[PDB]
Amino acid sequence: KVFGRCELAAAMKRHGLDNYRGYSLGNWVCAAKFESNFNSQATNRNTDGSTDYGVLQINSRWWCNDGRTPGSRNLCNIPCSALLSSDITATVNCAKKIVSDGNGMNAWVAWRNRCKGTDVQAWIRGCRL
Repeated sequence: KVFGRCELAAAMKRHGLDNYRGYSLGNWVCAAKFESNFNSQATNRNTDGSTDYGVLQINSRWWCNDGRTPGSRNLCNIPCSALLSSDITATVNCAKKIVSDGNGMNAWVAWRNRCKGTDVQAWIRGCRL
């Protein structure tokens, strides 16, 4: 599913992500834009052989099981394919865990490089929330 900016904003809000761990909605939406272009079906393999899945590109090395990442941890207890669904629930639940992890949203390299320190509020502007 390729989400609309405001559509995703609203779903993420409904799923309790706004201000989750201090990160306003705009951050979440900004990261999803740059991680996957709002496409829930997005996948990207990495050099270590792991793969990133979904709108927030959660990694198969620690977070989800994909059957082909040796030494995977499956911290979120789910198969990676669950992260590609049009329903953002599994993505949201897993993201909550990751962000609570210690480095916050720095966990997401596009966030750190492209969102952090910017006027992220631009990302939910005009939306009806």
